[PDB]
Amino acid sequence: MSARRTESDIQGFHATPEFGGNLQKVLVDLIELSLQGKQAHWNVVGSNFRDLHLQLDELVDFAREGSDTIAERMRALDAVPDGRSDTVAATTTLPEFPAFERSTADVVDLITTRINATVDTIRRVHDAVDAEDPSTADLLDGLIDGLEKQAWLIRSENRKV
Amino acid sequence: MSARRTESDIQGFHATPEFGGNLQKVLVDLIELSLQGKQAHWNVVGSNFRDLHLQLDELVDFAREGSDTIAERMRALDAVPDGRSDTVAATTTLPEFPAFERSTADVVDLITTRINATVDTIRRVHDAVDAEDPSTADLLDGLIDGLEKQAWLIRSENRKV
Amino acid sequence: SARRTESDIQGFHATPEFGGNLQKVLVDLIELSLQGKQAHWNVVGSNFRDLHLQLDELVDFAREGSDTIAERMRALDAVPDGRSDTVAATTTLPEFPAFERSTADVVDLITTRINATVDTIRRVHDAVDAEDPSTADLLDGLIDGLEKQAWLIRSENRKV
Amino acid sequence: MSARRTESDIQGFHATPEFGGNLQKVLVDLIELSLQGKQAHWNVVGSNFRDLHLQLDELVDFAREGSDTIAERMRALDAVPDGRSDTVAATTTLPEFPAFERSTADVVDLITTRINATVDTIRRVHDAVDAEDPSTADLLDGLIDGLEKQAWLIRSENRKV
Amino acid sequence: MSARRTESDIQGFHATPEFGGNLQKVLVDLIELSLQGKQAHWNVVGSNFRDLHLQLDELVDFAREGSDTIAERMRALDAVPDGRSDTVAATTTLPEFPAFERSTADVVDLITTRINATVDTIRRVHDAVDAEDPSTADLLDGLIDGLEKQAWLIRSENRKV
Amino acid sequence: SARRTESDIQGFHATPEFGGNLQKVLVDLIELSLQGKQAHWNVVGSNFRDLHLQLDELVDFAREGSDTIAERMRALDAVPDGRSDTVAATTTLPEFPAFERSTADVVDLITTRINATVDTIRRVHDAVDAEDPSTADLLDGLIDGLEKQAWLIRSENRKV
Amino acid sequence: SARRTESDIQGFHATPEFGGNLQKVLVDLIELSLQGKQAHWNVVGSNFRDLHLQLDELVDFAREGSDTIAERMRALDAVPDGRSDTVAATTTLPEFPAFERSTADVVDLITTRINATVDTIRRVHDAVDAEDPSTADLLDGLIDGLEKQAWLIRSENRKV
Amino acid sequence: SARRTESDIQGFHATPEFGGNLQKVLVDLIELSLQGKQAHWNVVGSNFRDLHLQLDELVDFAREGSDTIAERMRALDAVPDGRSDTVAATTTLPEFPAFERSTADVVDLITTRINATVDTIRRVHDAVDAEDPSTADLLDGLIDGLEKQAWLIRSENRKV
Amino acid sequence: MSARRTESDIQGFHATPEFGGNLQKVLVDLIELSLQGKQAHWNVVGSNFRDLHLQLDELVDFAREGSDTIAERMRALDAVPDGRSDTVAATTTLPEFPAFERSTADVVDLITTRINATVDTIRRVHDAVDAEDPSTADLLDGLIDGLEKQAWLIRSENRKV
Amino acid sequence: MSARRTESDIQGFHATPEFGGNLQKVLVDLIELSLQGKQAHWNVVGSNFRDLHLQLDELVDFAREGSDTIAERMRALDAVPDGRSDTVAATTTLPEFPAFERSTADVVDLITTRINATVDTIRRVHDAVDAEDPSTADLLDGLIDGLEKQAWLIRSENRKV
Amino acid sequence: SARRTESDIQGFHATPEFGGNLQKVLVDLIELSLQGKQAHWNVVGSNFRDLHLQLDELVDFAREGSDTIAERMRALDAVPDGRSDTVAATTTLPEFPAFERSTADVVDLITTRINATVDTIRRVHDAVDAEDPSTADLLDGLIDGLEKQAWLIRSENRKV
Amino acid sequence: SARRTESDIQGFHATPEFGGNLQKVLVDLIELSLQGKQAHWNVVGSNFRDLHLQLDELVDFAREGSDTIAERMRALDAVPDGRSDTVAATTTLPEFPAFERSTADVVDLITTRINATVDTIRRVHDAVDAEDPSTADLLDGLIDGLEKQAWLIRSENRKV
Ligand SMILES: [Cl-]
Ligand SMILES: [Cl-]
Ligand SMILES: [Cl-]
Ligand SMILES: [Cl-]
Ligand SMILES: [Fe+2]
Ligand SMILES: [Fe+2]
Ligand SMILES: [Fe+2]
Ligand SMILES: [Fe+2]
Ligand SMILES: [Fe+2]
Ligand SMILES: [Fe+2]
Ligand SMILES: [Fe+2]
Ligand SMILES: [Fe+2]
Ligand SMILES: [Fe+2]
Ligand SMILES: [Fe+2]
Ligand SMILES: [Fe+2]
Ligand SMILES: [Fe+2]
Ligand SMILES: [Mg+2]
Ligand SMILES: [Mg+2]
Ligand SMILES: [Mg+2]
Ligand SMILES: [Mg+2]
Ligand SMILES: [Mg+2]
Ligand SMILES: [Mg+2]
Ligand SMILES: [Mg+2]
Ligand SMILES: [Mg+2]
Ligand SMILES: [Mg+2]
Ligand SMILES: [Mg+2]
Ligand SMILES: [Mg+2]
Ligand SMILES: [Mg+2]
Repeated sequence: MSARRTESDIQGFHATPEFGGNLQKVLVDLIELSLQGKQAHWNVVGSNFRDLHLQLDELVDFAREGSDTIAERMRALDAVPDGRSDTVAATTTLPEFPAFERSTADVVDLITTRINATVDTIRRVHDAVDAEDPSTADLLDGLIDGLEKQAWLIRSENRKV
Repeated sequence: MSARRTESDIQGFHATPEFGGNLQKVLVDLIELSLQGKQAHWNVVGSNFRDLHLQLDELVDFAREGSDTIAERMRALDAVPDGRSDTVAATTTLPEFPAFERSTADVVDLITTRINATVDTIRRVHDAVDAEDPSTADLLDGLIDGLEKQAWLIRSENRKV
Repeated sequence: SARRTESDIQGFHATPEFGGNLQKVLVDLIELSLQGKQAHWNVVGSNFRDLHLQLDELVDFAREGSDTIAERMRALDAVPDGRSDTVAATTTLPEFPAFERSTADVVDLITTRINATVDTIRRVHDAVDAEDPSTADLLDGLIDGLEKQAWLIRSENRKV
Repeated sequence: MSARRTESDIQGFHATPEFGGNLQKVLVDLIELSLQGKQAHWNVVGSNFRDLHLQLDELVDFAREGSDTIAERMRALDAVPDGRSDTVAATTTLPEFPAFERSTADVVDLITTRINATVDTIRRVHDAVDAEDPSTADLLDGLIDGLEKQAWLIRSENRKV
Repeated sequence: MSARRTESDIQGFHATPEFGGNLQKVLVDLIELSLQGKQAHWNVVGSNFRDLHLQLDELVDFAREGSDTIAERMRALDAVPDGRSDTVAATTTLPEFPAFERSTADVVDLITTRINATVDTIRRVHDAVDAEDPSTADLLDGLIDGLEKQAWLIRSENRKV
Repeated sequence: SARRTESDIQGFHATPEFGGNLQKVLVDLIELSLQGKQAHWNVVGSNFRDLHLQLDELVDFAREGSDTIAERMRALDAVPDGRSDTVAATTTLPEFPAFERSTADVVDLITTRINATVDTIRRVHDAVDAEDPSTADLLDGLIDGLEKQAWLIRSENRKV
Repeated sequence: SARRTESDIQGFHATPEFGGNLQKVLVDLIELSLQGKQAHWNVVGSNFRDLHLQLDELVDFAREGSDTIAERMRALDAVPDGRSDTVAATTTLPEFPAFERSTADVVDLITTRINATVDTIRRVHDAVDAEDPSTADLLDGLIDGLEKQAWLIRSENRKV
Repeated sequence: SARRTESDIQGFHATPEFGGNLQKVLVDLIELSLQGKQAHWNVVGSNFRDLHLQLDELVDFAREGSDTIAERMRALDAVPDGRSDTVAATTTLPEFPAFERSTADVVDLITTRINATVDTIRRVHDAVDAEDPSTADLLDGLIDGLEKQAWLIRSENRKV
Repeated sequence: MSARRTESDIQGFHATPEFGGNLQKVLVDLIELSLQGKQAHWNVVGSNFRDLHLQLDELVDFAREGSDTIAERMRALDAVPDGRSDTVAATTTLPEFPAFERSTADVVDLITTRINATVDTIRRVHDAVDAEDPSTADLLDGLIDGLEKQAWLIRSENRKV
Repeated sequence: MSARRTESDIQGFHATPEFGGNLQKVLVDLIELSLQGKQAHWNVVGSNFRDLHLQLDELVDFAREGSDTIAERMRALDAVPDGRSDTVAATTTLPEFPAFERSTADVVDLITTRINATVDTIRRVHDAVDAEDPSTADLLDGLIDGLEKQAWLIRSENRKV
Repeated sequence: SARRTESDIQGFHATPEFGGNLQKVLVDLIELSLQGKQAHWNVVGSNFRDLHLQLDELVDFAREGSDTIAERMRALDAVPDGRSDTVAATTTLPEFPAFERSTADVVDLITTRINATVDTIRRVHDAVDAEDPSTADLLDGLIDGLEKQAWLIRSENRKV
Repeated sequence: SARRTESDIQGFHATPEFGGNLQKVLVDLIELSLQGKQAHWNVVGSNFRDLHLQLDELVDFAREGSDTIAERMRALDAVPDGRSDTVAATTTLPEFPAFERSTADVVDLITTRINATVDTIRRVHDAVDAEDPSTADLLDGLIDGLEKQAWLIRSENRKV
């Protein structure tokens, strides 16, 4: 049948190249945050090492799930993610993480900055993504929420009051 | 009480008949997708049968949770879902699923089309739902995301590259 | 060596009549599932929560049941039809009403529909048993499970 | 780096005092709903006591997770929650819950009203929150959905049909 | 079209008084077995105490699950179980368990005999139950299997070469 | 250097009076378990499901209770008797009636049964405490759990 | 037969004084929970994460505690009052400050407030024990749990 | 009063014919398990992973099956033989070939193996049922599970 | 309203030196028991090896949980535990566990005696502990119950008829 | 930059025929052990039946996990396992398990001897395997540890004083 | 007493060469993880789902591996570098292509890249072993795990 | 045909030198466990909670370690001694001090204790490896886990 469509080939929602590009921006920063998070996780030393060591893993977990979500959202919308090391290094907006052992206080500031850069990328892209596909913008909202929570849980260590 | 409201009867948000109708459209297609998913799950044969057999169940799981979510969202907003077989058959927009055993390749195309029809119903209704109640549109966004992911995981089997 | 010679050993195949009997069971289990969910959402009134929850348990059982029967058909070279049009046209269950319904009414309605489903299974049981006792064993589980659901639901309306 | 930002101090999104105030409104009503939920949970008596006793705990669970989510969302955005008893009592919009044992029927009406007041606070604040930060409005949508579901699961007990 | 039945009061399967009485016989022996299993579990002493102590609890779990199953099957089929202590003591076919402590060797023989007696009751009513209701006989088959396995696990302690 | 030089250090032995006191608790816990299941099966009427479920929770608690008490007796070298004949002959709980009973009747009956069981524990509490505080602590656990079950069950019939 | 005659056996009822004592414990446990959550969100500075997490554990315990006490009141026919107005007006705990607070300050503040809560429980303990040792046993668990939380929190600020 | 007065109540003993019938089932289940693992390791080609995984599920089912049958024999005082020499000498299943095999070949080979195993169970079913319905019920479970595995495996090669 | 106290430094319950010394006595015997339980667990041989091997690990788990509980209760009450090996060896009241392999029968008697001794220490300090702090005495009650149950589970292997 | 290799077909480690034959020897004894362990598990009777019955299943689980590990290691290294019944019977070094029921004491000695033989095969090929592939030898080390632990847990039943 | 005198006992320290060797292993494990995820998202064609899933399992293993090696470096006073620039500049793995790729191609590509990763581990193995066998034991686990992944992936493309 | 014809195949026996070497490892693992709990209870000051928690993880690892070593000794028919007197008399670990200790002091003390324990394992490693590689593999596991704990603990005091 009464209301049954009779088409044999019904196509899905396809992302525009601009939309694909916007998600690619989010993906590389998520991946760069994950790699920097692990680097910090390994090389942090000094007062309250353990809390930071542990919290940094939780951040990485969240960042990894985020990258997988974004990349697979691209696939669903017929876009093609690039999460390769050369691409991430050449295109990330995140300030470089320093080499060697870094103190807990330094790591807190460094990582907070890098989380904030990552969230800023999502925020800058948010409205263009929403205008085309609110469902994908809803995924961005989850990323913003979780990442900004991580920033709070990490930065609070250095707060002097 | 200081700031306490003094009303004994405070009423909740009620859905308009248009809104109720829009959710009913989503519900029957979700249910029809679930029934067609099981039909495909049982009758698929041929190369890569198992992967498809398994993925089709995952689709059904998602579609069933979606229908329950939508129907109960209607109840919360004082609307009345109808998920009975006669209603679903008479009102679904999904193209009919064929009888008998179907090859893996045929099932992939058939189900992808039917997922896409279901998502299209949600997409067509999305803006009217959002305008009245953003919370319900947020539920739709979850459905769009999950269903379009299922389409990608299923259709990729037939992609020639 | 007692090893067999054949390179192609075939499995048990069901008769058309056998397939037809399981199809009868299948459509009534599916119908019961859909009616179960309908009642689950639309029940209101005294002791709403208990019935709301129990009906979800009835649906779970019915859905497991339909999958089991349809896949039994597949194992025996029969082809199940669980599509909405077929279910609607061939189910023996009394139609479940639309709209909100009282707990008391939902109890009576659902009990009747569970019983109709059990009746289908019971009336194909012997013919199924005669051909394949292992399938009849599957039917026995459904009879037990559904009749238990009937008891758990109908007891709400029992007086003294 | 090639695209790497060179800033050492990148700041996060900060909530305006208006935004902070709006979340504080949601927080105190969530907390007051939790406290009233427990009061009802303990003191409800009469026909269908158990179902209500159990459902009221589920409501409290949801309300508690909601308050923690909102308060921590404030922290992330550099706002400062106040969930202390004096503040909650002096600023909640929820009508007072009565003392002593109350019948199941009375508790159903009382709690439904109080859930509805809580949701109304979220709904009244929703658009201002969305305009500043869609991610936080997405959190509100989850609260609206869950709370309105609780209202349906509780109020249906008293529905005469 | 429509194969739909038109009756509004379709009745369930009702057991005959004889059938009910046969399941009642099974029920009381299963309960008696549970009580005796617990008695032995507490009061066994001697070589290999722990194994028998533990195995006896597994017997009791099986027997308890069994009695609940049979009792509820009675209820489903409109029969009325009597599992009260006075009835169990007055009607069980199981020989009494002796008082005070018993050796491991004696407990093995005693409990094995009581399992045998319990299975014997189930086997005695099996054909009559099967004739009326194959589904209930199937439940009996499970009890027979499970109980005879317990008998083997317990009795094998005393079997020599 | 602080090590004791006995080879056979004996443990705490319960007196036979203590054993009999725990024996009183044990039979009433077992009787409650048996009556709880009878109610669980045979309850019918308004709010069946809630009572059906709550009665199983009570039985779970009472079954754990009787195991704890019997094993506490064994730990202190007393010997429990939880056999059917003994339970029926020595329990202080009023007999549970035969046949199906309404939810309202089952609420009143079971509450009385729980209260009789708690009373037995309260009656022996101080004599048990005087000999062995640790055992009285176990009794305190039972008192708390049983009285909670009494409250959760009786509330169905309370009118305000 | 040792079976009792009564059809209506009543349970233990608490005195008004007893109910009042548990109410005192209830409001301080609730206050501690709310203050615990406040501190949990608003703590900042050195070793933030450890205290953030520990304070959530303190809240969990306090919430379990309040539910346990309030439901104990219900079991014994007493009526709990856990509403925000009542809690604010009748709690003995020093007010917890608004706004962000250093880890060191939060440690001192929360320790003091845990101790005030333990003090309430300790000062009603004997009067509760004299009437109902099973309730006093519940109080013992709270004393142990909260005093353990006090140790785990305060140790952050301990010097040498 | 209804209590039996024997001290040595004997249980149900299986006849030696029954034992041998279950012995036939046992060796084919064990052979299937061994051949299932060989296929699991040595399968290669298009859709390797699915078959690799499904073959392990089949082996799981067959391993549980042989334990169930051997222990059922023991329960009825029969004595199982699942030793390698016995299995190889008395199994009715066609030998599995050596070396790596394509997924298509493995599908055909394993399906034939499953079908031969089910045939053994179907051959002895009625003689087993005549002596002990409960054991035949176990056979029904095996028939259902094995034929399902046959369907899940063979479907990879079906062309429509 | 206000019943609020106004002190900013409310002190916790401090144990007397005598009380601390009494819990220290319990602690060392619990640790000694754990060490001896492990020794027996490794070194027992003979009839019914496995049961005792397994039961001894359950004893050790209980004793370890016990020592941690007592030690931490000391800390909570401002006392300082000493669970170091030298102290445990120099101050435990438990008779030494013999070296090398011991028969199952001997291990049963040996360990039972050592549990009895451990419980005896707890019973000796019980009243003095109860007089100062009923809450700590309650923890002792749990140790008494648990340890005496272990004693029964172990010793019953050697009890005859 | 760049240390990247430029080959498009990089080969994996291939085992020599001798290496493959050595793992095949381990495989058949592990399978034979599993089959014999199950035989004993079913057919053991007498004092301490239950413990041995249970311990034998733990042996079988270990041996089964072992054979799968060795077989798959063969596959990874391009060798081809033969775990067929005829091959296992014709090539195993394990002495045959006797038929029918055996006493607990006999099963202990019999199974201990068969574990010893299985470990002996693994120890005989260990150095030759280590010389070619240390990673496979490491897998052998795990089998040696696990099997010799099982031997101790089983054999200790028969060890006296 | 056999107790040592020192108040400061130092742990095993790795040589610069040792640290360098583990760094080589680290960057290739990280590269493999990133390439694994790339393939996981971008694979299309026949048997997509199996490879999609297996590649996620390869990534899980590689990520556990890199964490293990980097933390082993930290334990031995070496300093890991897992940053994207360093990984890209110093990895020995052939570059994985951008864009969609067929299952067959992804199988070949990933197998080659797994093998390149295993080769790095194998070529530092002896030098690592000579200095610290416990670290070489960790390398053995990676060799086993990755070579198992290579088998599970490459078997899709194997003919006859 | 390949079957061995001995009836008493003996297993691998450890030499007494090997046994004593594992005995050295065992006492230091037990001492570490005991000292770990002392630190766990008595640590106070800045970052108490982290150290309190990490010290329990170390004890968990060391307790599992000593069980593994003692049971490995038993497997090879050696006989362990983990009694208090033996441990105190033969351990090589420096005595842990009495009384409360600051987190900083506890970090230094425990790290030294871990390092002394690892040193014992490293000292006996090659003699153990020469007789039985499988046991040396167990030692490798201990070395890895203990040194990781050393790194996770010491890092609290590291200044850069
Ligand atoms: Cl933590
Ligand atoms: Cl899969
Ligand atoms: Cl419920
Ligand atoms: Cl066991
Ligand atoms: Fe993924
Ligand atoms: Fe639902
Ligand atoms: Fe299925
Ligand atoms: Fe939180
Ligand atoms: Fe039940
Ligand atoms: Fe027990
Ligand atoms: Fe509660
Ligand atoms: Fe088994
Ligand atoms: Fe602890
Ligand atoms: Fe496998
Ligand atoms: Fe890590
Ligand atoms: Fe152990
Ligand atoms: Mg910390
Ligand atoms: Mg959302
Ligand atoms: Mg949104
Ligand atoms: Mg596949
Ligand atoms: Mg049957
Ligand atoms: Mg059956
Ligand atoms: Mg209810
Ligand atoms: Mg035993
Ligand atoms: Mg007490
Ligand atoms: Mg207590
Ligand atoms: Mg090694
Ligand atoms: Mg290793």
